[PDB]
Amino acid sequence: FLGDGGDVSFSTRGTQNWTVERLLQAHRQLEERGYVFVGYHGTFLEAAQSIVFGGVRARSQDLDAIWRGFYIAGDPALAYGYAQIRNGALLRVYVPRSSLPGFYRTSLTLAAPEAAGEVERLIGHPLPLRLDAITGPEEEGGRLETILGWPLAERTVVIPSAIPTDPRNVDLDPSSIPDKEQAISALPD
Amino acid sequence: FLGDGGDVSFSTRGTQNWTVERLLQAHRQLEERGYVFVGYHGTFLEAAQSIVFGGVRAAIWRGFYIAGDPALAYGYAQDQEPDARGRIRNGALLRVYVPRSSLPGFYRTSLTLAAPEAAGEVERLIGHPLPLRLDAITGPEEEGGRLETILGWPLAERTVVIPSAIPTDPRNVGGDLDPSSIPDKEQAISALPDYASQPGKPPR
Amino acid sequence: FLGDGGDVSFSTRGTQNWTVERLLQAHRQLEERGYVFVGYHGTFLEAAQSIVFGGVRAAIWRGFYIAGDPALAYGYAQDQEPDARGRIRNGALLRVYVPRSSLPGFYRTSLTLAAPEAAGEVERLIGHPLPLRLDAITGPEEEGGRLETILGWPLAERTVVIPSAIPTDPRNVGGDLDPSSIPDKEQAISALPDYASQPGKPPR
Amino acid sequence: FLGDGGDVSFSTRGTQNWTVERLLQAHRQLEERGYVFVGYHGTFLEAAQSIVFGGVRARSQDLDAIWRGFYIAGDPALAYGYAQIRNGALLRVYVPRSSLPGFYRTSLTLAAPEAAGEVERLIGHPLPLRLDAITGPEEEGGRLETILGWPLAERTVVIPSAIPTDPRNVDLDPSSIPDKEQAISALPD
Ligand SMILES: Nc1ncnc2c1ncn2[C@@H]1O[C@H](COP(=O)(O)O)[C@@H](O)[C@H]1O
Ligand SMILES: Nc1ncnc2c1ncn2[C@@H]1O[C@H](COP(=O)(O)O)[C@@H](O)[C@H]1O
Ligand SMILES: NC(=O)c1cccnc1
Ligand SMILES: NC(=O)c1cccnc1
Ligand SMILES: NC(=O)c1cccnc1
Ligand SMILES: NC(=O)c1cccnc1
Repeated sequence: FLGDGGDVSFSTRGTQNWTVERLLQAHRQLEERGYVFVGYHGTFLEAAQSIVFGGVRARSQDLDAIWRGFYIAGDPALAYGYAQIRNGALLRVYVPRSSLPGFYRTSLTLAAPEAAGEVERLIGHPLPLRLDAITGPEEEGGRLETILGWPLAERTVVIPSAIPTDPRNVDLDPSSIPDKEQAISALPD
Repeated sequence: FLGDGGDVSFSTRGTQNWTVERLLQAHRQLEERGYVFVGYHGTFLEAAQSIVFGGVRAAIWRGFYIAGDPALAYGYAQDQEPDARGRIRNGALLRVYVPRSSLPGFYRTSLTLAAPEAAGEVERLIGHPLPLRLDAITGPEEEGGRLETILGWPLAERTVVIPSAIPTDPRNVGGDLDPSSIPDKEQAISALPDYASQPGKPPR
Repeated sequence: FLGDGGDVSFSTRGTQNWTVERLLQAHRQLEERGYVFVGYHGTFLEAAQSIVFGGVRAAIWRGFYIAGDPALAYGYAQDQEPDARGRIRNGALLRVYVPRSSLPGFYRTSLTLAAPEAAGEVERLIGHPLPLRLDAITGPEEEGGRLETILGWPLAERTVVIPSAIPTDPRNVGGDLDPSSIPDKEQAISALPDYASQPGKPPR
Repeated sequence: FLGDGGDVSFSTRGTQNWTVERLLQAHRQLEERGYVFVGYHGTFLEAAQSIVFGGVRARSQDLDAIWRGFYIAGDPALAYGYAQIRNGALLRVYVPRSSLPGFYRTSLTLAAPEAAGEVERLIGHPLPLRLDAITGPEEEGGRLETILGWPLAERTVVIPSAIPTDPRNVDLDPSSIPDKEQAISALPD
């Protein structure tokens, strides 16, 4: 999914060997196989390492936590809110375009007790999310953050973003987001 | 993924807590969410148990093999060697599901994937050098005539596999599949998609 | 052969007086008498009408072609040339039945019947030089990957063919088969027999 | 179905190029394809010609005659009762071994009004016979003659018998029936 070229490597120095060029190619390949970008996921260096080269996996703990899921965000401004004291990495998250019917939206804010009831009505099954995703407001850096049920989360293809992080700003600077990626990043649900 | 109730388990006598009625529910639920069935996969009890509750985790031809015809998958639904305890007992058939959106990367050839020219023919449809990525290729099995499908590992690790309601016979390990032993309701829900035999033309 | 009631007829809009319910009855009746389903056959309205009410009447490869996968037979369920009146309109799919006792003469190869070595390979299973007599051979279609079956004329003229409940689309002549358009109840009754891939060993 | 060798030809002189040898081979082939011998059918020369080289076909007339069928008989003694004034031929009739479940037997004699009701009970549908066959007594040269519904009749494979006919005896002489064929000719139903 990386395309070709060198070895993508996360560093505080910056994601090694990753160009918006590479981005456009690996995005086009995914689009040709039915995948659609649903937002960003900001995390720290070795966690980025794991996800990209190992895949999104759940944690054999807390199996029944009601709001368990993999969080992402439409605007990297919000995603950017996540990274290590010492500098993280931003990733773009893809799902097959077919699962989009299972993405719901609510105005209540997620992971709060009064949203549980409403969210189960949308999802049509008691939580936690299974192959669903739910978006509701409650970001800060912007409203709107999305939770992916882990079964969906683990079947997404994840790749580095071209938006970089700064060891001085640990919010997000507009000027740093490549305009080519600005284009790639429109949203479905 | 597996519906309403009891905890499913793989036994030489049958899959515990699975019934066709439960399969119908599981299937509807997966369809309701964008999944389409593309075949059966046959294995031994242990591989079955973990794939179903651990998922499909992973050479030019490296991939995961499935089969649209349960009869072909049923030939692998057994221990092929005595195991730890010296047994060779039946296995189970699993049903494999992938997103409907992925269907454009499923091709079909009349070459046996062994045929000298298979590779370039497969790369020609796939559109990139081998291994299969989020692709799949269905062709006849050499020496048999039946069609076997190989999913590329990237695609395979992203499937949803649930148990089949078709039982393997323990009083007949190695046996052929009695067609009458397939539940009509399972037969009814197992049509397959039309794979492309010509290369991938770019989406809209 | 075709069940209870009305007189069946082939129309561009559909087969008149055929319903899945009627197909279930016809099928049960044929099964009750030793017939087993081995495939679909697609043609134009006129050939359809007469085969169904006149029977299958008749080179190394001379035979009657059928297909287990309705999608493949559906590609021939149309006029391939304008006809007398300059039309090219849809056709019909028929379901072909043969006696269960004849199944021992049904073989399977991974060679395309076109392949240079197909002939001897086919004669090797069949057990006599070509043409197929009361035999049949199923192999991949060249250029496609799907399996096509050829019954030998002697066998073919002794089949029982009834209408399928799968409609061909008149607003889409040449179209591919929407899988959803197959009645589940027809899908449910269309499993196929296991053909031999090894030569005929003599009966008891 | 003739095997190989020359050209089988019916003649008052006798069936040209047909040996019990040929018979055994063409019988073994049929047996290897699931066919089973159900009796004989005696008819005249050009009718034998038609059936063997053209196939058993019905006649587009009398479509609803209640007792319509193709008659055969277990013993050629009875079948022998049929041939032209001027000399016929005997044929052996084969059906797939799977249709045998649809062969019924009654004690009443067929093609008589009191058998209609009973026969429909056996056959399980109003006459005429469809893919059924019904055997009942009423031969003379022996009892027992069998009627084949035409749909079954037309899907039988028919071949010459080795028992010949005599232009002096137009009954059947025991001595004339080859003992090899005597063996081939056991009966199912
Ligand atoms: N391989 C992984 N798959 C998914 N999330 C992971 C993984 N490795 C690191 N992470 C991070 O772990 C958090 C997810 O774990 P959980 O605490 O169960 O939500 C997020 O911060 C992820 O960025
Ligand atoms: N090709 C034919 N198929 C069946 N029976 C025929 C045929 N040609 C001659 N026959 C004779 O015709 C009688 C059958 O015709 P039907 O009068 O309708 O019973 C029998 O004597 C048959 O021997
Ligand atoms: N960890 C993240 O990137 C994230 C993004 C949005 C909402 N919650 C968490
Ligand atoms: N294990 C299987 O079901 C199988 C099917 C087709 C080819 N190879 C293996
Ligand atoms: N007419 C048909 O259905 C057909 C099927 C397979 C091969 N050739 C023709
Ligand atoms: N025509 C015949 O050979 C025949 C044989 C037995 C009973 N009725 C007719």
